[PDB]
Parts: sequence; C-alpha cells; structure tokens
Amino acid sequence: SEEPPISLDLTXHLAREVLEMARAEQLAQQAHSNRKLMEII
Repeated sequence: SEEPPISLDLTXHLAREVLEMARAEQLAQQAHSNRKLMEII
C-alpha cells in the first residue's frame, strides 16, 4: 500500500532505458532525418 517507493527507485536505474534510450532514439531519428533534410537544402 504505502511501501518503500520501490518502483520509483528501480525507475531511477532503468531511466537509462526509458529516458536515455528514448532520448537517444529521438536524437538519432532527429539527427539523421534532420541531417537528410538539411543535406538536401
């Protein structure tokens, strides 16, 4: 019910998944896509 905030702490760790991976995949798509468009113009 009330517990140590276990899910949150673990989210602390796997933020390297859902924030670093997510943010990286965004930077990747928005690098290469943007750089393709930019490379065109």
